[PDB]
Amino acid sequence: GLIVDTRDVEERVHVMRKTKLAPTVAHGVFNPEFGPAALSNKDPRLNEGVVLDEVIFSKHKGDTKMSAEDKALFRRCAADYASRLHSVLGTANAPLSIYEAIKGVDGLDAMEPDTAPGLPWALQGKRRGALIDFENGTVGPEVEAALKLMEKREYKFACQTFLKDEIRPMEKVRAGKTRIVDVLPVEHILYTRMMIGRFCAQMHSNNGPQIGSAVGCNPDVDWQRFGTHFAQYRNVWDVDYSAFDANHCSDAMNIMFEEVFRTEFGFHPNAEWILKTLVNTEHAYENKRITVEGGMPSGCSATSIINTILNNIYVLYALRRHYEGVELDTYTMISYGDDIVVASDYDLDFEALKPHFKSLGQTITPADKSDKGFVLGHSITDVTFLKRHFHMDYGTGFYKPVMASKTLEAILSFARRGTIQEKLISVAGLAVHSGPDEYRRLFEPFQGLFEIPSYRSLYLRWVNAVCGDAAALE
RNA sequence: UAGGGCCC
RNA sequence: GGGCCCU
Ligand SMILES: [Mg+2]
Ligand SMILES: [Mg+2]
Repeated sequence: GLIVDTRDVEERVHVMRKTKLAPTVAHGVFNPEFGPAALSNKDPRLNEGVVLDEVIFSKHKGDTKMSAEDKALFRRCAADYASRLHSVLGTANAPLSIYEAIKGVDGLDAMEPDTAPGLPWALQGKRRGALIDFENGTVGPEVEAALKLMEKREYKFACQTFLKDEIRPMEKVRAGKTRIVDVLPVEHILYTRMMIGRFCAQMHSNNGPQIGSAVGCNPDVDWQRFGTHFAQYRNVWDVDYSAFDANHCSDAMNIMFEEVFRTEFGFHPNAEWILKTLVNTEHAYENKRITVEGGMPSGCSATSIINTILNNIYVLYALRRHYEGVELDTYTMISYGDDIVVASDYDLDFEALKPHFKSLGQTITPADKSDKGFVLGHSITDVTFLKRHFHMDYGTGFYKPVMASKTLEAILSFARRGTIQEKLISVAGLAVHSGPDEYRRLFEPFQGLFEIPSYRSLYLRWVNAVCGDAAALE
């Protein structure tokens, strides 16, 4: 986005800590080019002359403005995709009750009872459950009143900046490229869910290339679906954006919201409005108050869905900006926020597309930094999506989500106190797909100290999940 | 942490 | 209710 204002007000928003990630036994063994992100402005691992408070915000390099001509075309693209999207999902997009928004519905998990409540509740030591009853699905009086200012379109808010405590490439750690989470007030999340949760539920249940969205998918079983679909195209592209979330422009965002969440689609008129409040935002970080224009806040409700929608619209726009007679079926794609696979039988030229994406403030590069620029003839077994490759299972014939061994090693090398056992079992479900030897190796440093699920048991679990029938009558 | 999915 | 992984 564009930082239009940075100012000091006395009331310190308290965030920075030490990391909670301690190394495991495997760190000594794997020695990964990874480590926890810097959370302190004087972290010794930081390069000489780096300011964390700086780099943290260096993603806001502006809010690209679009011409009337470009705006109109983007609007047609957003209108065209909305049209495909709602034809598939239906138009059952009515608001959710307070209850529904809280407890979830068929396809949408419950709100999280004990995560960050946002501002100003954080500055009063109140916790989310002080404000909302998650057993019963009702709101306390401080939220009810806020709702009321939202039904009235007068509600105002600030985003709370948290540093993300997570593992990173060493290069990026040493650079101060710690990511930030933009925590919104829990009433804003609740109301957005009231406004677009039913839609979101429908998105999750219909995930797939037809709607170009993978939000709600489960890689273990969905890899077979996705694999077979993309297998049948002459060309497949793995496309990388740079700072996708932050570089959404005001115009793109506003127009998308106007085209996709129309009342004629069954949405409450305040769906558009609640969404639009994400365009111009105040961010609280320590003593600082950063006024930003443009960008998606990470960690507002529906953040991944909105990103997925924009991602679909950008591909359509970029191609139409270049070629003629380009329709929704000239290509196919699936997206999860910024992450995307695109495919087409047409010999599209993504190299030529750079400047068209550029018009929305977006910079596309090919996933393989290698040999410079987009090429033709790649297949699905060449690309990555959600940090997984599409490999063929030797024994069922189905595609399986395979994570790179360095990634797995990085992941196994660190954990939070008292969680190794749990984490091990989880990551095991991730590792099974790498095959029995590689599974044995990754887990070797844990032999004797923790319980390691057998390869066989996790393989059999996976088979039953991906096709109950190939368990049964094999 | 918005969320998705999984593990217990 | 706790945890993990991905976006
Ligand atoms: Mg990168
Ligand atoms: Mg990718």
